[PDB]
Amino acid sequence: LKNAXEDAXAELXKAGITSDFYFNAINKAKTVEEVNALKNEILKAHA
Repeated sequence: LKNAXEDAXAELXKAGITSDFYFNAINKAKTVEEVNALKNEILKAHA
């Protein structure tokens, strides 16, 4: 059910990101909207 953590996790694993700020933002993100926003932004930026 709550896969939006491991999705945003594995995707940023695949994208090759290891930046502490975005990791903190992603894991601190309590709402999935933030997760989608952060992930889609940085993923598109590192696609």
